[PDB]
Amino acid sequence: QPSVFQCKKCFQIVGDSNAWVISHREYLSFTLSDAVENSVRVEDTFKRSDDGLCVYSELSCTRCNEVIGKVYNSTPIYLDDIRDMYTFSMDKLQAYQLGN
Amino acid sequence: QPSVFQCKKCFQIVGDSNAWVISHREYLSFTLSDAVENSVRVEDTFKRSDDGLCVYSELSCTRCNEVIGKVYNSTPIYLDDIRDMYTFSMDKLQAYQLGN
Ligand SMILES: [Zn+2]
Ligand SMILES: [Zn+2]
Repeated sequence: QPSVFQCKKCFQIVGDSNAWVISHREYLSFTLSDAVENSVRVEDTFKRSDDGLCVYSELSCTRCNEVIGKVYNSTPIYLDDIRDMYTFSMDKLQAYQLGN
Repeated sequence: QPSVFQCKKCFQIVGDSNAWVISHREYLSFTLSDAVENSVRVEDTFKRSDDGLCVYSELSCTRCNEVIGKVYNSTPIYLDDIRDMYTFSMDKLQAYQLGN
């Protein structure tokens, strides 16, 4: 049964499992191939990762302007699958699993 | 593909399809056999239907106190399928269909 993902603050649906790619328990994050277009804004600034191998732009929630994850623009070879995809911080989102 | 239903005001998920019973095109409403536990509050007043064949109590969104529908407590025999069941007003809700 699929889950839907929401901003924790305002409760805007950012996207669902189904468009899921991969999770990183190390990073405390998960990555979707797709997101709700109006719910999410990728910011117009490139920031250094902490490591700092990667380059990303923040994605903010459209409703409450929380920084809820990252779009990774440049990556090493091993982090290619999260590149140009929607990476959400677990800390910032909640999941609703459907019934039945 | 399933949908998920939220209050229009606060974005609280009140329930998903799958727990759906029936829809009425005439009155802008639909009916679910289930709702999210603390999502919804059924009020302490018995009100007459518009006809008024039925008796209902209002259901309110827990977070924002919007009247988003009705729990029909008493019905004629043909409207038994919606009795003791969660009837949401379409006007007060919004749907999110899952992708893929
Ligand atoms: Zn938000
Ligand atoms: Zn609400």
